[PDB]
Amino acid sequence: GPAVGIDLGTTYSCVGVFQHGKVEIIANDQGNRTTPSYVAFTDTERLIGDAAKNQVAMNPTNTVFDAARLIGRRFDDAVVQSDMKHWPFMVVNDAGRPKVQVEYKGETKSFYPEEVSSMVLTKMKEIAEAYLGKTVTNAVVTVPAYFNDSQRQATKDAGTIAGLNVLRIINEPTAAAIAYGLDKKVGAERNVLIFDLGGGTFDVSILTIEDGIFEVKSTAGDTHLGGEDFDNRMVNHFIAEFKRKHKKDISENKRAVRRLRTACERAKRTLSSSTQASIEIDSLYEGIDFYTSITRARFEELNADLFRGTLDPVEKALRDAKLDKSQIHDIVLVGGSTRIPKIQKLLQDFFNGKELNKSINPDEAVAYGAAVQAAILS
Ligand SMILES: Nc1ncnc2c1ncn2[C@@H]1O[C@H](COP(=O)(O)OP(=O)(O)OP(=O)(O)O)[C@@H](O)[C@H]1O
Ligand SMILES: [Cl-]
Ligand SMILES: [Cl-]
Ligand SMILES: [K+]
Ligand SMILES: [K+]
Ligand SMILES: [K+]
Ligand SMILES: [Mg+2]
Repeated sequence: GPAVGIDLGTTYSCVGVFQHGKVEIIANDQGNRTTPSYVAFTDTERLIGDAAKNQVAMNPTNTVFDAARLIGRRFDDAVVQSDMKHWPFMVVNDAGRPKVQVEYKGETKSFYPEEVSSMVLTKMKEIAEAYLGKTVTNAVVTVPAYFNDSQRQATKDAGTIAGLNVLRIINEPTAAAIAYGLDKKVGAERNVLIFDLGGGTFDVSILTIEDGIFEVKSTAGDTHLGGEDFDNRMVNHFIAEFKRKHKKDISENKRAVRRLRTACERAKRTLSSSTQASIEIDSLYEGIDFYTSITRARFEELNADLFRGTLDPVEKALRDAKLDKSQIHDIVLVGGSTRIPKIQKLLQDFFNGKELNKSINPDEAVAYGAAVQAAILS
């Protein structure tokens, strides 16, 4: 092709390409190495990635995300029925299959989850093409290890619709392991633990690798735990702060809340590198500017329980895998949330000081591995 590797995440997608023995994680038109898994529909256009997320606050009903949560599932699924209650966009039943319903150019339209995902994949494909200066056709697309045959099929279909020849659908933890060369043959089998904390889901996977062959020993986690939840904690904290400082509640102003959330998400990323972050919002509510800051210590306290809770699925995974902590040869960090220092501390302490594989940006590790595998399969 060269063939590319694409990580189609619930919240962000990432694309990489293996060239000259090196993986290049490709930045998009805005210079971002990951792109929001968002698609928006308006009176005049269809927006994807950054363009879509940048307007979610003003067009909540027609801005779609979380397609990964619906992909390959049935409308009558308990989780689909539960998820629908929290999404601002509509989900309808088409002969037992879920479809997102939106308004586009003044008309009601509906798209299958794979159609929405194909739009995101198209964006990733174009991002790669802009970088390579060549047409990209072949690709390896990743999925969570617990995905079933239908969810994998629908994911492959999204690729095909986007014009990609999906060489293979591989598990996210396996892709992460490959990124670190943990698939190389060293004689005996090795047990690897993948700790994946993304924007919306937490996945712990224990893999056993031997002769380049992977075996998913066990999986654990929480499909509703991620960076988004950490943002929510900060949002509530600041809503309370604004109320104290202005005797005004912004909670019911959907937009004001979203703008605060975006500011919180950005502050959070900064706290992974510095011990303090500033938040300065203009015209947050009724023309009132909100200039404040938050410390890393404060951020950690607001999320203490959630952070500490990530260890439970780790213990469960080990138990189900019938392995003690000491039997894990490597710990791989995946997902943007694992960049949080407190999370790294908790996991390392749990593993009695064992070092964490974290040299590859956690939110890029999956695409990195997928790119390596795509090259191999080309
Ligand atoms: N430096 C950072 N510190 C803390 N959190 C970060 C940092 N960079 C990114 N994040 C968070 O990482 C999350 C996105 O992670 P990732 O890119 O792995 O998502 P994803 O694969 O779509 O995840 P999932 O499928 O779980 O939603 C967001 O919540 C984002 O705020
Ligand atoms: Cl772009
Ligand atoms: Cl601690
Ligand atoms: K991702
Ligand atoms: K995840
Ligand atoms: K997941
Ligand atoms: Mg992910």
